[PDB]
Amino acid sequence: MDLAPQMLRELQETNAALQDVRELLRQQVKEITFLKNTVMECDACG
Amino acid sequence: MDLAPQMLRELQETNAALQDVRELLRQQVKEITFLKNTVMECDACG
Amino acid sequence: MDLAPQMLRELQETNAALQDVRELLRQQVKEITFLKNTVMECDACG
Amino acid sequence: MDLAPQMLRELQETNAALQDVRELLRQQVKEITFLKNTVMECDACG
Amino acid sequence: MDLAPQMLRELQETNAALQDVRELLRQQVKEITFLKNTVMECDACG
Ligand SMILES: [Cl-]
Repeated sequence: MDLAPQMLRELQETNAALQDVRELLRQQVKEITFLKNTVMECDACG
Repeated sequence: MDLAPQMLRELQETNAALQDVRELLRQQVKEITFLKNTVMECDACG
Repeated sequence: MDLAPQMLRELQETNAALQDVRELLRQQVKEITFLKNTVMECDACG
Repeated sequence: MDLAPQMLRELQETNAALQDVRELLRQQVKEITFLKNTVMECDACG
Repeated sequence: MDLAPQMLRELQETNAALQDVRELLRQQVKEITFLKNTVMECDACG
């Protein structure tokens, strides 16, 4: 009653924030996999 | 009257995102664990 | 249909998902700390 | 019902926390990228 | 009369959980940054 539109707005914000977190992690996972491969192929390692 | 339908939609969307986040983190820890093991076996380190 | 109960269900699913996220992060921190300590003892390093 | 005010307060805290998380992840992606770029120009690797 | 008390409970638990995740992420950034420098001063890199 009356603040319901306020609650919905906060829900949309959380949703947007999660979208970001998600693109951030997909970017992170790709960099981490890059690191992995590279150390995996490091001469000095044997 | 109420915005239940809209709030539920946002909620469903949040959950879908979270499910992808949990899957991304699961994969990330795996890669990190693979990286860890590699380094431990890295000849130049000891 | 009255949507209250469905909303409550999504929230509980959010919580479950977040409890998984916390445990993943928790394990993740432990692996990266281990990796760090490992690199600190990498003889080819400094 | 009479719990709405407090529900909004919890929803707002969630968003504030989420923004912190987003901010920390963005910096994080930055540090991992620097790490990556360092492995690349690391004479003893590839 | 409603499901609010139960809804409030879930919301409160989401927040408690996010608190841990941001705390965990804060600790992780710190480890990573340290790893970053350590690698930055690794003799074997050139
Ligand atoms: Cl992370």
